[PDB]
Amino acid sequence: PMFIVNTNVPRASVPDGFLSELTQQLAQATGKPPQYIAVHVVPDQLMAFGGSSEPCALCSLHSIGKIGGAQNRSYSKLLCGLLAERLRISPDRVYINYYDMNAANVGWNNSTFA
Amino acid sequence: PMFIVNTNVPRASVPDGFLSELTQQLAQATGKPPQYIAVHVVPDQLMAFGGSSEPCALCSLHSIGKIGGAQNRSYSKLLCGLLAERLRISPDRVYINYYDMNAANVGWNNSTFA
Amino acid sequence: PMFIVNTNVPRASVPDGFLSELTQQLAQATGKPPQYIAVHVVPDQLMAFGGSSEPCALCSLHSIGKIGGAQNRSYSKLLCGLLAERLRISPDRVYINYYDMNAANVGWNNSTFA
Repeated sequence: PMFIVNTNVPRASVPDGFLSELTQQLAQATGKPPQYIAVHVVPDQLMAFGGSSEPCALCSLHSIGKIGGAQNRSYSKLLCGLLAERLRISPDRVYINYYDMNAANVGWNNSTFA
Repeated sequence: PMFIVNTNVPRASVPDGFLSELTQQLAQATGKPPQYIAVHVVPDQLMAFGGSSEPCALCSLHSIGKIGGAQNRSYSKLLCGLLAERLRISPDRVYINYYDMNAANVGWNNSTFA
Repeated sequence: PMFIVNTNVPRASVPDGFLSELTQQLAQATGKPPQYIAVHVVPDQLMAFGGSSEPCALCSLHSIGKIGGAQNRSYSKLLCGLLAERLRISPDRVYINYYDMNAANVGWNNSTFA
């Protein structure tokens, strides 16, 4: 699975080890080995939520399987909690797009996961 | 709805109030409450369109519904117009990917829209 | 077709002519004219793959058609080949999400490709 976070929160406001924490937390949440987890944090972004420039975040979680109604509700609770605690972003100013990818549409190591 | 614009146009060329204008126009165009509109602009990017480094833009518009043949054409007319007028980018050097998201695949406020 | 690569490799490590090479190779690979190919490279990113901060890349290839099991495997060999040779990124530290887009869902030149 791969998780990306785009936020207007300053770089200096991103705690050391945040990437490591995301990796471990996602490994547990998805049940996938951490070796397969990819995390990407993009701070200092020019963005707005509801017209406001208050702290916010636009995220995405791509996974081959492990995506569904209940699971996504669970991932959101987890991720919003992490963003609220580590970056001080209000959960109601966070959007997380979930993508259930087909193995044939994910390239890796010169081939695909098909 | 969430709109993202990646462009090689410099930061200084993005006019004040641009994010604000995008939010309103999208609110109007989508028929969605302004408070739920998210906008993200990423200037100074290393990109090419048709092999050329002249001003260009790669964008995305995600929305739960309100995505379709006629609606997308209307959004494109609107958004290319804004990019041409505000960022001086030719409409024929702009790509906009539209995504009709399922409510269950959009996280927000510790849960999802399902 | 549009290709985006996000990587923690530094900007100085991206060789001159990289965007042009991607443009040409993707035109050759997809069979589409180079005039339609868009490429975007984002270096110096804050990311981890498998819990490690060694060179890695998170990419996406969007295309109207020309996406499939065998074609995607071919694109992955080509793109990982380029990332390894030009950016010194190990193929097993690269993810490429492939998206087969409907023409009606791709905006360009004030309208869509429908």
